[PDB]
Amino acid sequence: TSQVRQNYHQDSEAAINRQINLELYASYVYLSMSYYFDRDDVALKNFAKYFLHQSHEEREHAEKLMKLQNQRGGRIFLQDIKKPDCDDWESGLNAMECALHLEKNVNQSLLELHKLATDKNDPHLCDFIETHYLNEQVKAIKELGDHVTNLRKMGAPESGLAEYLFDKHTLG
Amino acid sequence: TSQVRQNYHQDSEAAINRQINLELYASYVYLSMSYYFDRDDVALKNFAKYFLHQSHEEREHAEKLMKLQNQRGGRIFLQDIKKPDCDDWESGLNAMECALHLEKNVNQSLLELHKLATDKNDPHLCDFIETHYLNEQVKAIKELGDHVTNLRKMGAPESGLAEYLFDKHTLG
Amino acid sequence: TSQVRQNYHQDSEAAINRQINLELYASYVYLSMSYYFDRDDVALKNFAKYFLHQSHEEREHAEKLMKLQNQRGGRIFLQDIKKPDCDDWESGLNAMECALHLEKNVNQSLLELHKLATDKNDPHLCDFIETHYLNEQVKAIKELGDHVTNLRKMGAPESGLAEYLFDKHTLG
Amino acid sequence: TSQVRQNYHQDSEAAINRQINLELYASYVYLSMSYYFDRDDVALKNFAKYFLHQSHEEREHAEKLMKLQNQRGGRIFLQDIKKPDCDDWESGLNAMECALHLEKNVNQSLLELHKLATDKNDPHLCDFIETHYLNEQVKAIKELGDHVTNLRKMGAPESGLAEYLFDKHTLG
Amino acid sequence: TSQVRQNYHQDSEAAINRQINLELYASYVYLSMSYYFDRDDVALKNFAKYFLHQSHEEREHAEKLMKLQNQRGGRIFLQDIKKPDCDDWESGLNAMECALHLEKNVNQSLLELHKLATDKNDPHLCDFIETHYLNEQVKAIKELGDHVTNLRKMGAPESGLAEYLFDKHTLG
Amino acid sequence: TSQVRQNYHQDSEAAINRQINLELYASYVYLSMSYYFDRDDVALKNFAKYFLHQSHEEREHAEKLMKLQNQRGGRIFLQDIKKPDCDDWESGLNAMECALHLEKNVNQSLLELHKLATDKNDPHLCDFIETHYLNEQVKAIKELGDHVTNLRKMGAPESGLAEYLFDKHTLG
Repeated sequence: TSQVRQNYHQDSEAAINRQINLELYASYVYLSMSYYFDRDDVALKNFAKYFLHQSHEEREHAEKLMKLQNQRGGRIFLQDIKKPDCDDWESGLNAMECALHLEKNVNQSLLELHKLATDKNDPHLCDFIETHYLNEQVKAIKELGDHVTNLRKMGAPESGLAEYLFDKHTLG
Repeated sequence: TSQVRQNYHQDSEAAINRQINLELYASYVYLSMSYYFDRDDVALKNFAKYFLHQSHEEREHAEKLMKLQNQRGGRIFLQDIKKPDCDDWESGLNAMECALHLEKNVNQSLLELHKLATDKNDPHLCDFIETHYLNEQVKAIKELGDHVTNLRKMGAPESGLAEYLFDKHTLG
Repeated sequence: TSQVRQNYHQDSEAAINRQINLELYASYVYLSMSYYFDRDDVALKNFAKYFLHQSHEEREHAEKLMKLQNQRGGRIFLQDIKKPDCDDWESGLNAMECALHLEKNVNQSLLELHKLATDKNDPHLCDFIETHYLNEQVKAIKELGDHVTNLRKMGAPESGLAEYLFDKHTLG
Repeated sequence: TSQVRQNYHQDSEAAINRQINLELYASYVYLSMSYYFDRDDVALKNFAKYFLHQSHEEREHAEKLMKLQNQRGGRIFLQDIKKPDCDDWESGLNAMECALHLEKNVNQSLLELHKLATDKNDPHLCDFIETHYLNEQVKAIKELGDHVTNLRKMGAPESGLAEYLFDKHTLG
Repeated sequence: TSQVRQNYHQDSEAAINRQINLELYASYVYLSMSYYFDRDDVALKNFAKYFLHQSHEEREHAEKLMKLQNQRGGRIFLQDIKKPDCDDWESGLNAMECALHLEKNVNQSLLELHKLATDKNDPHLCDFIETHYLNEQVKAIKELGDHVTNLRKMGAPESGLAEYLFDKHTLG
Repeated sequence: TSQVRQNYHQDSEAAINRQINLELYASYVYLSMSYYFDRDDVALKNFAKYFLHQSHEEREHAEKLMKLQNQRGGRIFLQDIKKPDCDDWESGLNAMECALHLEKNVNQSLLELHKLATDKNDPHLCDFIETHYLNEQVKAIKELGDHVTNLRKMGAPESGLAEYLFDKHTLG
């Protein structure tokens, strides 16, 4: 019934609201990770800075989908942001692996959303997803895979020197 | 028979020529609207400035399509630019509503053009439409819907104060 | 019935509307010419730039007459902009000759308009036509005649080298 | 068992975690409000900007309490962020009144937290709450009360002109 | 088996490796052309500069596809770069025509690659091809067609003055 | 039969063409190495940057010999650029050792070329090889030997920390 709505299916609107909830959840997971590494018994400041920056980026992604929802005449329906799976992320390597798993989950959701927008013949939504989300997801997954590989090769879970030097040289 | 033509169907060429005429028509409609608000008995200078700017933008859109037609080896066939439906646009609110209706007409034509380019397997034409036209149309429709909503809430057709203050504060 | 209208005859108003239509037609003809020289099988970029600049100038001329029509309390009545006579302008020399013919048509219409404004004793309209249109028309006709002479002396229709070097040295 | 923990009671730690959840909830409520006013049928851009700025401020407040929790050797335990009470905030005045109610809820929670820290003889926590939260809350409550008063005096729920001019002059 | 691979079919990976080989081949063809025009018995310095610039561009295109292959978790498999078809390119016009034929070959390969990525439902690969390759190919084909048209109209193969002046004025 | 050719034997011309092919091959080997270290399961960015820089340098060396071939009136005859020996370079140390072996191969070819130019009494070709290639080769071999020594002393193939810190401190 919106005066600006055109070629915007209800299923696309619902999937955009689900993706908003997902992006907000990812922001909250990265916030949890960031303040894990700020703990006195962990104390990796550049890990904390990295994951805080990621949480702010995911908040920006969610706000951009909300802006899209209003642009197409859809209506934003927000849900509870579930707490993350862990309070103790146990190491820098484990947190990078969980971040990698999370970003691949987000990517898969975006590919489902693009498939839906293609099936409903919504070229503006397809192009929005392609230009603003898919390449950013691919780049994030590649960066996290690079970090996981470098931590593993340096012997990260056993050797705290590996996590320390990675914090200094890569994330610093 | 053009030496540069590749993967460019005749139906796509004809639809691009129709879209060129459509964009030129929209430019002429906005020119009419702009000099309606320049009338002494109407006298809304920022409405006039807004619609003149829109007229020039639509001319740029048409020239971009013509450029595309030459880039793909198609041949531009121009038609008469029909005169707009009204000479008297009757109010700022009415003109914004007519502009909204016009932009949704333009958007529907572009979505038909994208569906045609998808059916003819022309990825360059699809990406051209997505990157240069679709988002711009969505943004224009959202802006015009915002203006119509603000004018209606201010009591625009009865109260000339509403049109005056909208001219000053939003369009100024 | 306009509160601003003074010494402005109805025949002058109708002739101004006809001149607006004619300036818009000239702008559309120059747009056609400009994208003719942008074609891959023609490819004279500075001819295209020259005629695009002329189309924008003619649009400015039309908008200035519309501004005059509102200044004097007349009412703008727009008509269809007819398509130009040709889609294929066949050469740079032929397009310059057609442009020359067009500008002399525009000039003759303006001289008819000045004769009408003189007969109706409208000194403001006479001075408007003299200051903004007549000297610009004679300068345009002189420039186009210069271009036609230079192309003909260079052997333009047979020798493509003439059109090429004119594109580079005069229009570039 | 933290090596940094000194004079930091478990009840204070639990109340800090509750306050973190409450600040995150407030950020999510303001995000909801901000994109309500971004809707095409509402379209108050400066209301949207104001509430988005408030959401970012509440996120900063939550991150500062998380930083405090790590500074004192407490452990952050995050909970679900509940969805806000409304999706449709119905007007600028209603949203300001709900924001006022929310900020007074946040202030009451902070006063309970200060009473707890006073009863547990934790001067650092008391001073943290006083310097970073209490003045900011009373300034926020005073500003929102000012906005509510100005909207009501302008006749906000009936007259959309009041909301429009408040959006322009106070929030703009 | 790559930790970053998601929605990336093996056939897409193989087609990306074929496209890498083809871009490297095109770079080598343009290198051959560039040093043809550097010969003492040909001596067209701006033709040489133009084709050397094209060879460096094609090298950049190949490196960007290799980057893409690593980003998606595919594995680069390089092949022999075949020698170009000619050592003697015989004229500036013939070299421009061969360059045009080459770019249309590259464009057809990219359209096959986009059709494959569309059939395998890989939106990131489709968007990568659209944003980085298709419009660049269309622009290159249009530019080369323009050059071929201008050389032919100037009488290029018989008249060396045509090639000389084109070298100076268009490519210089 | 070239008007420029003087004191330039056919055997020297053939050996210059062989050296061009060898420099292009070396550029392609370094390109392969560079995008090996860009892989997600390798992820040594400064190794990738180093070998990409080397590939561009070898391309410059090849273009300089092509320029020499045209300067002396010889004629460039290009051959296929063979694919490198490996797709998987297995470690930073192994890639540095292969690069060292490659540069010593290139150096031996250049010494054969200088011996040929000395035997044919071509002082310009001898001086060209001495000034532009021989000192650059011995500097490259010395640098690669330094890198291999430093990697071996740090325990490179077993310890990934060695490769990581070398990537950061020496190549970064």
